Amino acid sequence: GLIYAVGGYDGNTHLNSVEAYDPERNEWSLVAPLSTRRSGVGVAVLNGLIYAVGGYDGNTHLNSVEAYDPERNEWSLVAPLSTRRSGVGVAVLNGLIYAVGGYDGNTHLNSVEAYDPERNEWSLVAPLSTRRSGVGVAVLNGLIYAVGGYDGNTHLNSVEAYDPERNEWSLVAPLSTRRSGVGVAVLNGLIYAVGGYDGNTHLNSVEAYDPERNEWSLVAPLSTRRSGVGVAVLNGLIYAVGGYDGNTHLNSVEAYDPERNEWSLVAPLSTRRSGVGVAVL
Repeated sequence: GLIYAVGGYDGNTHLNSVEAYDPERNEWSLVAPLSTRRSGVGVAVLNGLIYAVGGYDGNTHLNSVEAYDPERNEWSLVAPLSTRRSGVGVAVLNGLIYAVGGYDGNTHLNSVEAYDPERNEWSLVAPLSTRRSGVGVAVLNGLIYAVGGYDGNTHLNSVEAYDPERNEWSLVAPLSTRRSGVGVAVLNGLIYAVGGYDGNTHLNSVEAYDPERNEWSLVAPLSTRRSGVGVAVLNGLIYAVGGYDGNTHLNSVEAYDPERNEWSLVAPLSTRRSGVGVAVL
């Protein structure tokens, strides 16, 4: 019942701090810091732990992974990725965490690795058809979707879906707008692609994917343009946390109510954060 904002970049420093949002109090509070500063970090939740995967510490692209236990309020290192990855998308499906794409400092990645907590190890799985850093990843009805990103030359509107039973990625409907640094979350059978950057403009637009129709449709726009935004879903609302509007790194947070199809501002973060990972536990 808390949203965690993990790491990021405030415009001057890559962050190891972590803040947690309680919707009942509408406030953010600091919790235990990461061992390593991480922007462009992927974050996901599995079996009561939050995993902070990869990122960039200001000097090095990271292969390390840390796990947060809320009962102990501490982060511990777990198995490292095979490949350093910042701008990596992370999602959880059927007891595995998937690290999708990213950038290793030299190359934009099409590779994908899966973490099994029982074995505490990462294994490579099927690669994406297109290299993607700054990719948004979400899970819906047994498929993992890799949304947008940047392949080193082009900001992407394409979207691919992974079926673990087939261990393969297949293209699905493209976004209306190219988006890297896009936040993605799932609510009530739709995938939302929030903000991002199209190569020329930081975006306030938001699009929603219906798998039954295999199409994206525009929904209400954010009040503030946000790339490098973290997105998570809690109790029927989607939260867009931080990001960068082209001029300023943001501490603001907005919440989307699908019944009203509108975004409203909620409590701000204590620290401006773009390239922030967000998860709910």
